[PDB]
Amino acid sequence: FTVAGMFDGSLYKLLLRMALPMFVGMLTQVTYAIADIFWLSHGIIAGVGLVFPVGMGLFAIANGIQIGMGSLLSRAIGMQRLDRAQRILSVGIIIALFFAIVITVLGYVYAQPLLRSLGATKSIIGYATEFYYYSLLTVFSIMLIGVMMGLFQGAGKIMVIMKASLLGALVNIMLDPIMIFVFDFGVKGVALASFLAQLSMVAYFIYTLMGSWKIYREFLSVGMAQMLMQLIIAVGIVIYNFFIVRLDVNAMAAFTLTGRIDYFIITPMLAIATALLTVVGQNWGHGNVTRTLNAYWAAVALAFSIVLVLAVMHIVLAPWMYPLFTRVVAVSDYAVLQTRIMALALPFVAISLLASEYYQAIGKPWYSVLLTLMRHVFISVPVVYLLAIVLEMRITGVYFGAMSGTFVAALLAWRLLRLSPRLLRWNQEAV
Ligand SMILES: C[As](C)(=O)[O-]
Ligand SMILES: [Rb+]
Repeated sequence: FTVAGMFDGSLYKLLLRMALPMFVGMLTQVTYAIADIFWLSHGIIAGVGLVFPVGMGLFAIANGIQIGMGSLLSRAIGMQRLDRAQRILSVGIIIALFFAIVITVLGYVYAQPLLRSLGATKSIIGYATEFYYYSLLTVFSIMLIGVMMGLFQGAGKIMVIMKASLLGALVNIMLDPIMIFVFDFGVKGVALASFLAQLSMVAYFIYTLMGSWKIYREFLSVGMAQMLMQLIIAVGIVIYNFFIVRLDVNAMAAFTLTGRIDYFIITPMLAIATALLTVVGQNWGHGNVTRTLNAYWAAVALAFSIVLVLAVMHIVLAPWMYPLFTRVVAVSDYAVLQTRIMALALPFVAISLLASEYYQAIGKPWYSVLLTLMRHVFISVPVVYLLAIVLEMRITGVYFGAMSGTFVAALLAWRLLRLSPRLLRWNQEAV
């Protein structure tokens, strides 16, 4: 429960000490893909790909249940009531349950239309509906992982999260071959290997673990808000792609290359965000607002610094790096122009994003959603359209327009995160 350093400590040591394990954890996630495509090396069952979005749906939902958990529990632990804490574990678990059920039943009955609105059947569909159904079979397990994630994240115990990450990655590494060789299962077998690995995680979490519509409303609101933020971001990508492709198909190919790196650069900011959730939650609940504001700014310091270094390397790397990924030159050239133009807006994502965490931690999710909309919708769209169609810049206007929003939400976060009567009264009301 304790997490030494939380209340009286240095915030930099505290933030990093929680943020590194979580980052090792996020690193293990990759080995799934790597080991998988490694053993899949030993166009019919390729329709596994067609169902890959539904997984990304589920994880997001799972993520909601995590933050809702993490946010609530960490404040209850800060108020030293492990009373609301156990209550919270029970409610969160029940939410996880109802989500699992409504999702699997609705998913089942609407199966065929959903599957239609994804990929075409001229070859692959039976495969598609088969794997769709397996995907459905993983759902309560995923929700459970979420629950646990936010459980240990809430109480600040992140070594448990990392250690479970490692155990999972290992298990998958080992079972992949056994499934393909001992059991002759194939692609199906690498999926199953991956799922058993996740269940190994849930196992480890539970074993470790051994040793009132107001609260439903609170948990629901934070969780749903989290989900709605995921959904907003998804939309942001969608709009962007729309503009890019309708202008230049190469620009699309370019983005298709840069994306995995652009995300990777972000991820350390993500782990910082996860640590900041716990810290702000637990100090908030302890009634010290001044430290929560400091925690936010300490985080923005770390996150900005790191992401900035990485974006700069991405810039210096890109002209040499991208020409090796494709033989179409305006595709690699687009990729390079994109990176040159947009890369430095990246550290500035920390200001807005991290602020969306603060408001989640203190259970005021409206301003989280607001900041996300600021970043991805309200400014970018009219400005992109102004630069890229109206003024006659084309892909370049998209590059600039898109990042304008990032800066505006950065400014809004700067103005919001500070001692105010409203914030201080929020915390009184809370405690
Ligand atoms: C009315 As209020 C919760 O913004 O102080
Ligand atoms: Rb972006």
